[PDB]
Parts: sequence; structure tokens; C-alpha cells
Amino acid sequence: GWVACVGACGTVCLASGGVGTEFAAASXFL
Repeated sequence: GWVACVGACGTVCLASGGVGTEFAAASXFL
């Protein structure tokens, strides 16, 4: 589901420290 995408963003946002975790989460959406 979409809930999995928004949650997976954590791994990405973490890689870059956490500048825009909410932003990186958009990836799973797009």
C-alpha cells in the first residue's frame, strides 16, 4: 500500500541525514 512507501522513505531520508524526510517520501508516490 501507500503506507509502505511513506515509511520506506525513512531509509532514504536517513542516508542524507534527514533534511526532508517528508519530501523523500514523495518518491514512493511518484
